Amino acid sequence: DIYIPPEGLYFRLLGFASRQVIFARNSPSPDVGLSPVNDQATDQYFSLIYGTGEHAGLYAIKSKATGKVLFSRRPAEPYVGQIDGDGRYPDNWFKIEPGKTYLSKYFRLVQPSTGTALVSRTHLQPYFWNHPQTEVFDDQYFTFLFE
Ligand SMILES: OC[C@H]1O[C@@H](O[C@H]2[C@H](O)[C@@H](O)[C@@H](O)O[C@@H]2CO)[C@H](O)[C@@H](O)[C@H]1O
Ligand SMILES: OC[C@H]1O[C@@H](O[C@H]2[C@H](O)[C@@H](O)[C@@H](O)O[C@@H]2CO)[C@H](O)[C@@H](O)[C@H]1O
Repeated sequence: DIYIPPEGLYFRLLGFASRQVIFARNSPSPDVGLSPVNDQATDQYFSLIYGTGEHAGLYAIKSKATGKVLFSRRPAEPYVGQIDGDGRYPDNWFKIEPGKTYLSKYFRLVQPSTGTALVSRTHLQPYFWNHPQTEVFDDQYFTFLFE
């Protein structure tokens, strides 16, 4: 019962471990990362693109500020970022994987073909990153924050 929004409805992605939201911006560098929940800046907002055909069941994550979609990959560095193209690459496509107990209202964002999960944390850099999906930590959990 994690609500997943339709296309066109905007949200921010809050991390359980970091209490911050993902940003995707034009400038300054870096162009992706984490920023303060309280700011509610446009570059914290995203909407989903629903995958079809080979990406049926997966979602791309499109920035309101830049129009680009998030990627999560290995082994090419850097491991996370944004790019043009509305999900033209396999690493733009995420599975939403709900947690349990205290994470029942959160989920991982797993990019299945590279086998990575997004990370949002405060204890180690990079603060916004990814991790092999097979090894689970609390800081891979996110929740949609809507207006
Ligand atoms: O979904 C991301 C795609 O990235 C492409 O690599 C980009 C790269 O991130 C950027 O820094 C710059 O160097 O241009 C590259 C070419 O667009 C990959 O080629 C593609 O496979 C995806 O990882
Ligand atoms: O879920 C993320 C986990 O990352 C682990 O740290 C990684 C780090 O992100 C990577 O860059 C490299 O240095 O290897 C580390 C070990 O796998 C943290 O140790 C773990 O606490 C999580 O944050």
